Amino acid sequence: HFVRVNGGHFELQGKPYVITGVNMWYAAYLGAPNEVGDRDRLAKELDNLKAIGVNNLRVLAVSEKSEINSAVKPAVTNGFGNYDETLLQGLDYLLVELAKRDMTVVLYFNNFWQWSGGMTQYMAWIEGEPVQDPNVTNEWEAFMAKSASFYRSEKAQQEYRKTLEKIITRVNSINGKAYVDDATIMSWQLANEPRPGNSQTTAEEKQIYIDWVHAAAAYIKTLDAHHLVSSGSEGEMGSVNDMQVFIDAHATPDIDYLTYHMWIRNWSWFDKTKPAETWPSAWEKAQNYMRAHIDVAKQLNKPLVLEEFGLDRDMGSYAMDSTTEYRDNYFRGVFELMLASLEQGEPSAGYNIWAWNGYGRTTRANYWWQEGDDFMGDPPQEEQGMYGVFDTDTSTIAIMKEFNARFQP
Repeated sequence: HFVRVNGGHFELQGKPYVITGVNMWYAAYLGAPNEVGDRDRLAKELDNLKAIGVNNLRVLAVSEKSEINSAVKPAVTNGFGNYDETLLQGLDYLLVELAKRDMTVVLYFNNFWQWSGGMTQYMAWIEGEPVQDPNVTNEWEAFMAKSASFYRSEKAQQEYRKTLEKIITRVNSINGKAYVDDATIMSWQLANEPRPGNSQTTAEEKQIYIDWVHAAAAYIKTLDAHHLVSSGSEGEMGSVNDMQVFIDAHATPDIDYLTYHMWIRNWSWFDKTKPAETWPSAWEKAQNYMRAHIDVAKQLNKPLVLEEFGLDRDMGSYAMDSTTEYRDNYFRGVFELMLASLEQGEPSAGYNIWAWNGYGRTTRANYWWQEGDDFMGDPPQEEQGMYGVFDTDTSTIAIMKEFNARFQP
């Protein structure tokens, strides 16, 4: 019983399936059997998530070893081809745990950004030069150009396909299931937020990006003809603000469904220090972004998942006891509009909040993750508490539970 696509919606055993999800990048890490893992916590997190109506996690499948202090440590890939089999047993365990609970997972295999190593880490290994952490340089245009250089590197593509092959052809070491046979996996996903480059991307670079999405999705389908494939794109914003790049990249049959993300604070629509003043304008831009991507989903006749979206705590606090009124009202507005869209038969096929902190805790004064600290939905490139929902965020969890039930057929 795999998750399938039929037009603008997902089906499971021929019944509509709607994604009522969270991002939990570290869920497979939690499954590791060694000191990196926390299997007791993983079971408790999944129990709590299931109790609040979550059916789907979006999870990082692979990381690349990094020496920067904005990235997960340890890594799955300790230089090209040097995979940590003990950490892969954590993915095996996560898949067993999700199956017990009738939850699914979307697994992404790379990262535009630095927090799992990702595309810039590929390039650093190839060139024998260290990664420039954009949290240190504040040189984001240069970072995005460097990350997109990955698509043009034949060596990087060979290693990336090596990595896709290593996971897709895996046998679950616990239950013996081939990954290609495991219905717990909803989708393979090319990367987290792949973009074509920076704001100065050329027409040739846009075409390289489009061709990369097509060829990578085709390659996965050679290994696995039946799991869904998605890109992990943010949408228009992840397409150098060119909706035609989004359309062209995702028009291939091998992309089964569409993704979009929304980052109203990172995109400068919302100012976390002036929330009352900036929310009205930010909400106008968000509702327009949602309609623009629902309209593209109708044109391509594919489901659309808002698989990553979040908002700061009130006044940008990282503290657990800070209020989340702006986040909660944003989530309400998104869920109201998306539920209306689903009622009207449009390809709105659900969501994954960014992100789930659950029982994870920091005791770092500066909220900055260090190796050995609890993993949170906020990865190591962001303060622990920036975007994640803690178990104690009662107001937010009530909204999630309410709408998770309303979105279920």
